[PDB]
Amino acid sequence: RLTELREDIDAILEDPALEGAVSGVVVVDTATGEELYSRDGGEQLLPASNMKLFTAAAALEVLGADHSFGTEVAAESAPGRRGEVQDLYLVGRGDPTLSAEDLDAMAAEVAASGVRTVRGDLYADDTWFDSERLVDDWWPEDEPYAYSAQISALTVAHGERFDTGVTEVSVTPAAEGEPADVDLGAAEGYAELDNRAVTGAAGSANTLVIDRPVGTNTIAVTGSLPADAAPVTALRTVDEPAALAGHLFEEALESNGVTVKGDVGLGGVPADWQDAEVLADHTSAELSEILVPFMKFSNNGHAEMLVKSIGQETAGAGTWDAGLVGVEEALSGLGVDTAGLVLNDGSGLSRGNLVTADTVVDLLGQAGSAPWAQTWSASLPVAGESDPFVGGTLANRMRGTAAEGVVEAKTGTMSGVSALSGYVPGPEGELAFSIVNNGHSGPAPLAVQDAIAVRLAEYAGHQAPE
Ligand SMILES: [Co+2]
Ligand SMILES: [Co+2]
Repeated sequence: RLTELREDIDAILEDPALEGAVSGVVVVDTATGEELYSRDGGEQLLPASNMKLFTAAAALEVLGADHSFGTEVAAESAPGRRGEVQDLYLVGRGDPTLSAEDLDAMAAEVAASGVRTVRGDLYADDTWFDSERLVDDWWPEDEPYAYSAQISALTVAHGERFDTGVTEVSVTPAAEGEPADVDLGAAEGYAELDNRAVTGAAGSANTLVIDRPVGTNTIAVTGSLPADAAPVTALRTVDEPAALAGHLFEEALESNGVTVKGDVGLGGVPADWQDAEVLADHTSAELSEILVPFMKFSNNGHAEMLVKSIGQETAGAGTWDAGLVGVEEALSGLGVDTAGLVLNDGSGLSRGNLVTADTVVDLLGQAGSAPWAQTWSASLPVAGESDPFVGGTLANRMRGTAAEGVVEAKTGTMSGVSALSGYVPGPEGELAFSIVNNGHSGPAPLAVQDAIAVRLAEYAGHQAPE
């Protein structure tokens, strides 16, 4: 059976879509340790979001599956009989899932604790991590997009996917000839609007563009939206996620009948403060639960927040330098051979990252007998599953194949880089595989990857659901 599986993967990898590409492909029976297939297994390749595999494992080792994150509100002393504080501080400690509703509930606590007036200023404190918002070699042109959100200790997560540091922009058509209506979402009165967008004739071509030009906090909307068109909604990032958090907290406070009389900006708790009075707090869910939106949808911001959180835990330093070493050391402590690894970030956005397919599989084996193996496993996309929180980035891949419902695997695509790595359980042993593609010249070789995963599922003794 093994001899023929090698022939089959050989033929699959002979696909025209892999022209000029290097492909690291490694397959291991995780019970025996038997290497079933290996090709360029020790070759160093960009992993794209397969890099999140290393990050997730290290966060579970360093922080633990029980770990949660806090946000709190702090005045120098409690409110008076008059119900007055001076300056107020919103303080974030790396919560990657902090919502607008979470800010409202803390605003309700500030009120219920007897504040009616903030006489001084409101500060957003994100000093728990450094203020290095983006990695060195990330591309400025990617910066308006949610996957390239700025990294902060204090960031507002949008929606049930928990997309951090962004706002939802909605563009609605009006009468033909009238400007389109732009709704900045949460960033209303925070980000600036530059609306050059017109409403086009009914049935005209849609040419609408929503940008944030580099080094500005301005949403620039150009082009035409047809009068008959459906509204356009787009997640766009903001400059200084903490400042937007501070902004939304200001409104949250005011909405809960707390008057803020001064300004909103960045600032850390003075330390001059003998014993700061905590007027509100919030605790995230635990890391094991947070791992699901993180890994299923491949959240870049979560990953980089987890790295800085690892840096804080191992070193007291919310820093890429500190957190990345912490990743490496945790993986080493896990029994992983990190020789072939180059860690430049936690998400895999960086083109400075290198893995090898042998390293990936090594980790997949080591993660399988870790105490946290089940929380880790549950976080991965499941091939062909309809439910977005189950199937994730694999929800519309491998449906009606032997892989559907069985293959748990992490994805990762950029220009010239694609990857699929994970597990294949079955009647004939549980397998770990890594498929890493670099240097191909068109569309990501996703069908080739599906083909391999599918064959392995068949080999593991599975059949397509009908
Ligand atoms: Co506003
Ligand atoms: Co099956």
